[PDB]
This record gives sequence, C-alpha cells and structure tokens, in this order.
Amino acid sequence: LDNGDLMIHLQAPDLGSLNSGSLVYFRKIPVGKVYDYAINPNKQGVVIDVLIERRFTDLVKKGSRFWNVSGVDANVSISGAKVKLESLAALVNGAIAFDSPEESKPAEAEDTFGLYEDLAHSQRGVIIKLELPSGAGLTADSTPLMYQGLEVGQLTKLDLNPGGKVTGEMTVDPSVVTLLRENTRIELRNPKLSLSDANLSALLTGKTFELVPGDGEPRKEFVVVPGEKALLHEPDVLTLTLTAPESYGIDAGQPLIL
Amino acid sequence: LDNGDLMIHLQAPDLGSLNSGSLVYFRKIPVGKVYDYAINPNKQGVVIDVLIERRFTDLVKKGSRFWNVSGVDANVSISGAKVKLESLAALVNGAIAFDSPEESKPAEAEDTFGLYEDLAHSQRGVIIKLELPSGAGLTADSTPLMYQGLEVGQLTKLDLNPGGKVTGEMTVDPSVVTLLRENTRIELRNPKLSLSDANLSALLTGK
Repeated sequence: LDNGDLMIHLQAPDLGSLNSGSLVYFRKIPVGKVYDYAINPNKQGVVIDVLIERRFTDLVKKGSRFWNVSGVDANVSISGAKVKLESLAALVNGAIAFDSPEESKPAEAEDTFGLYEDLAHSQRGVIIKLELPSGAGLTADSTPLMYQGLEVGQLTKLDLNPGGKVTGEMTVDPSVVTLLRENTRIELRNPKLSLSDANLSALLTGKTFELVPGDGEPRKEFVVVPGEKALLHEPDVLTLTLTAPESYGIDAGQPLIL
Repeated sequence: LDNGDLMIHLQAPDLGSLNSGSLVYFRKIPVGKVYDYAINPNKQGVVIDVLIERRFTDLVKKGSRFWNVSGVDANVSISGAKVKLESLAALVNGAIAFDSPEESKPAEAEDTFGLYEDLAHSQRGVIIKLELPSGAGLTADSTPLMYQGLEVGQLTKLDLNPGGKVTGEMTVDPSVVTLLRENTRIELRNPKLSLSDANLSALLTGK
C-alpha cells in the first residue's frame, strides 16, 4: 500500500514455521507482519521480507536483533521442570520478535538482518575462542561458564578441526569482559560428589567451565587446561623434578605434604 | 462511554500475552477489562490502560497490587508434582488480577501501578539485603528462608557486583520482621545426608 511502512529483509538458514501474515513483536506488541518470503539465488539461504507499520518505523535500528518464536517447546530442567505457554498465535502460525538497542541509528531502505533461531542465540555477548582438550562432556548451548558460582558465559560453538583438534566458541556477557586479560585461566571442573555436602544439581549439570581472572592486556583467545593441570598452569608455581630408582607406589595425583 | 468507569495505567517490561479485551479480576470475579495498550516514549516500558466498571471503582486502592495470569504453566515439584488448571479464558487470551489492601485510600485519575509477572512476585514483604559469599547453589525465586522448619522468606534477587561481589535481595513476610535485629545470623545450610534419618526432600531442595 506504500503507507510509509518500513520493508526489511531477514536472512535465515530456513523459513521455519513462519508463514505469510505471521506477526512481528516488540515487547510482545504486534508492530508488523511478514510480507513475503523467498529463496536466495544461492540455495543455502531464505530471505524473509517483513513489513513494520508507519508508527513503529523508528523502532527498528541498525543494531536491532531478530529472533523466531514458533510452535510450542517443552524443556525439562533438573531438580524441577517448568513448561510455560504464553502465545497461541505463535503456536499456531509462528512469529518474529525483535529487540532494539538504546543507542543506534535507525534502519531503512531494505536493511538486512540476521534471524536468530532463539532468544538465547540472539543474546548479545562477546565471542571467546577456546582450545579445548576434548569434548567428552561438553554440549553446545548447554555448558555454562561459572564465575563466583554465577553463570556469566555459555559455550555456544563446538568444532573438531582436522588433526583431532577440539575447539570451541563461548559467548560471554559484557560484565566480565574486563576480567578476560592475560594469564587468565579458563579451566574445566569435573562434577565431584561430596558425602558431607551432596550437590545433586552440580552432579547433574556435569562439566562446567570456571573463570579465574588475571591481569594484563585483554585477550580473546584462551587454552583450556583440566583440573589436573590447573595447578601447573598457574601464573606462579614452583615446578620441580625428582628422580628415583622406583615409583614407591606414587601416582600422578598424590599430594605433597609439608 | 464515560459511564463513571475508572481508567488506570499499568507499567510493564512487556505486554505479554495480554491483549485488548482481556479481563481484570478481584477474587476471580470479572470487574474490568484492558481498554488499550501502548509503548512509553522510552522504548523500555509498556503502558497498559485498563478500565474498571462503575460498581467496582472503590475496589481499586493506592496500595492495590496487580499481577498477570496468562497462558498455562506446569510446574514439577519434588516428591510429587501437581498441575492444576482453573481459568480457560486466561489460557486463551490472558487476564490481570488485583488484590486490594484493607486500609488504603481509593485510587483515581489515571493512577499508575506496577504489573507484577506472578502472584509470588506480587506477594507483599520486606526487602533484606544479603552479602552472600557465593551463588553456587542459590537460585532466584527458588531459595527459601527456613525458620523453625517453616518457610518465612524467599531470596528473590541475585546479582554479581564488580569485583566478584555476590549480593542478593530477599523478601521476608511481615511476621518475622521483628526477629530481624542486631547480631542476627542468616547462614546457609548445605544439604546433608543422614543414614539414620534420610531426608530426600531436604537433599533435593539443596541450599
């Protein structure tokens, strides 16, 4: 109708449950709808053309982030599972929602955006590259980064580069960016069982990264060492070598006592 | 229609499942409906204009508390899980409910109110600041404060101030306010296992 509405494009790996007429939300308020959808000339991607009303043209910014809320999903959580249903229109047909940053220039003239598959995936953060030893108990979008007992990061990407090199990418919230400096150790904590203080939640979570802040020039890449090598890789540590004619029943976990 | 009805505004982080025509309840009795909704000039907040009928104008007070009942939620509880459905209109479209204090002046002329997301969040209480050592096993809106074995408080807010300072805020019911004095110790109890007296509920609750 050319009523001053704003037409924008979203690039997605697939269309998903979104169809023509599915709504677009800001603070769960309908401010637009999907005008059309098509496939790119390259067969990999789908371009969804959406339209935002004239009143809400200034809502869309350059830094605005879009995610898809479609269908109904039930998640079972440890030590208590909660399933909540809020939108029935998104259950029946699907919808798109977007978040607008406070300080950004407005977007116009068919500006392209990336359609994230979930709000957690569309959460803002900083990418950190991790050189993991192995991915035996690491799950993408499920392993957190606990600092002082609170989750401040999330391992989102996990890959196996050739040569058997397990690598990963983790999104960290902006609050702990200043804590990522030189000689900062990001190690993995195995789930241990304590008879005096049993932690069923910690047992069920499994592998969990731990952040040990340091000082120096900020860095975006880290090498993850296990808890066995956590003491060895400390910034200050006295490393010693001792030779013997026999092992004397001493393994690689025995503690030195003074 | 200007039939003597009372128009009031509710500020929320988001509109939620509430739409135009969704009902407003007092003691689960329909006494009004959502007239309109809009966004604040600041993009953070949503103002929902609701209208209460002429008969129930005196029900709304200055201290009245509003919460949102929308959709259907199923909660699994330890040692037995119960899921109850009561309202289907709130399931389909959503609704707002409000509680009116006994001793408060009536509200009028577009008085603003805060729309809590749940009845538990809208529960009245006293805020207590806690300087926690760590939040390893502490969950917001899930860790209670047990006194004499009975829950009298609820840790509702949990933050990490810079410098690695884990802090929190806990809502306590008015009965135990007089018990919060000097040299009063609020400590954390780890879930211990006793062979003679096994407590599976205490083991599952955690901190």
